[PDB]
Amino acid sequence: GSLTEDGLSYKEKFVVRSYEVGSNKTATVETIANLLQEVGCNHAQSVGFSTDGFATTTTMRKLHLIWVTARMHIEIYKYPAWGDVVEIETWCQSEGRIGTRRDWILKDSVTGEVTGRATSKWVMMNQDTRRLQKVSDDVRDEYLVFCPQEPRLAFPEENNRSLKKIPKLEDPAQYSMIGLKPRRADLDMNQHVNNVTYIGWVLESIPQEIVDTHELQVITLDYRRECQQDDVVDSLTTTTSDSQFLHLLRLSGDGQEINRGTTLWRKK
Amino acid sequence: GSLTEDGLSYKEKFVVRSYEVGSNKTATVETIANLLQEVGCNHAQSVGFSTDGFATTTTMRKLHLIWVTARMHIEIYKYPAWGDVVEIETWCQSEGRIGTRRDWILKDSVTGEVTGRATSKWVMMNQDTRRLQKVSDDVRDEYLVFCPQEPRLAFPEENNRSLKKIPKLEDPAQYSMIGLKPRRADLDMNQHVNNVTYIGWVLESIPQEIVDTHELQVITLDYRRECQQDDVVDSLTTTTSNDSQFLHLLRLSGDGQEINRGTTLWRKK
Ligand SMILES: Nc1ccc2oc(=O)ccc2c1
Ligand SMILES: Nc1ccc2oc(=O)ccc2c1
Repeated sequence: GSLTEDGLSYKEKFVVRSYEVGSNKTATVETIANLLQEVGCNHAQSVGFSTDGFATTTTMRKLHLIWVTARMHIEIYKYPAWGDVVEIETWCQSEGRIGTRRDWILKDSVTGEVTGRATSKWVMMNQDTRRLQKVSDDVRDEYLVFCPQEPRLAFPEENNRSLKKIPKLEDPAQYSMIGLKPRRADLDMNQHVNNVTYIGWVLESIPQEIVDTHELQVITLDYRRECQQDDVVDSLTTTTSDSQFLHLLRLSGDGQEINRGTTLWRKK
Repeated sequence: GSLTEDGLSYKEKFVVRSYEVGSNKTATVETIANLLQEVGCNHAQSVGFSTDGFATTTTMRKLHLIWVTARMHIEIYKYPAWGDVVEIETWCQSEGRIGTRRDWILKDSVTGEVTGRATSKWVMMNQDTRRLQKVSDDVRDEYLVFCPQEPRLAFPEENNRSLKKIPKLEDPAQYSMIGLKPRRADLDMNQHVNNVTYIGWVLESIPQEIVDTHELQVITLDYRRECQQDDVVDSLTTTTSNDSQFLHLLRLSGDGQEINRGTTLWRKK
């Protein structure tokens, strides 16, 4: 991979692996989400930020501040097959005092056609107290020279799906998968649950018949609180409709919300 | 990746990814085991066998026969760090009528040093009845031209760890992790649990204090029966031992049917 000519975005190619594909012989959405994290990490490394997934500055490090994902939105038009080469381009852009955004564009390396798009919203948090805070002018000014100055959005369209508010699923859920728990493979280098694991957990409560007859086109996931290494999660889903679903992940005991989301599926 | 000059082995390089590393900033043993499967699959593709992980011939496909893993043995001297390039070489060799063997050697691409090695034993099974059978002379003769004709072993030493018999853990286990179940990410393209998931499940019952103070050097795992997509597994471990050694058992949560047994060897950091 490498920074592009202008130094304001990063590109990397990946060859889809045998164990990365699902029943359609194409990459799963969790494989795509892991590749988006990998290219984001390589971009932060190339310009001197931390490589732990938080992309912090030296000033954020003294204040014990990190960036944490608030929302992930992914739209896939075509999943790459085993052995195919996919090129992913990524960039960031600050969003005032609210937080920051990392966007991605996925292309088929042979045709050059856009096969998918993603956008993520991040907020600043103290790593110890877990308290959110608005971004200071000093921190935002430090990142400006690593981002495009004019707006550059993976989802430019008006009233597009990526910014829609997600409601809270009401009990009883139509479908559920209970007692989900992370294993060591679900943890990152800092022993926290990888953000992609929550996408897997949301998808566990979609009935197998939908997975067998449809393809996932869009997923929007809000992150509210972490699942700790010793927590247990219930995944709930209700049809709201293409087939569309509303999702909720909550801690198995007390029912504390950890994530909410929506998915849109196209019949094969 | 590519077949080597003589066409009897396959090599492929991999750059270690951010999400593939553990608490030491080096690749986990499950990441290494997934790379071993990937290079095995690319080798089978390059010479015309199936690419579903079973590496079958046309004759095997007619008889509804597949190769299934009976044992996996991995020894790691150094785990590659994030961003490092590791080169893996793999080859197969038939083992008479018993089954076949796939071996691997892992090297650091910059130094050329051997950083690990692995060997796996496979048996032939009818896909539908799940009945094992000996390998016919016709099938073994079909694979001979794709293997070295003189012995080539990743573990040549006498009485080496890779061929040792593993005993059955007796209750009560010293440690356990109960109620493990696969999710869709644990399944392969044919909706079966990926062999690497069982390595993860064995390791779940090792106490966190061992993982925090030791490095896994050797793992030997026997595969007896599959975990189905709707099954639930219990992982049991007992210390048998500077090095720490453990005996492992995976069994179905309800009736206690054995699915795997294994041993691990760990060295203090
Ligand atoms: N606001 C902001 C935050 C994190 C960033 O990390 C990068 O790797 C490049 C740009 C960037 C911008
Ligand atoms: N006996 C045996 C079985 C499977 C094999 O698959 C390969 O990809 C190359 C050689 C080989 C040999």
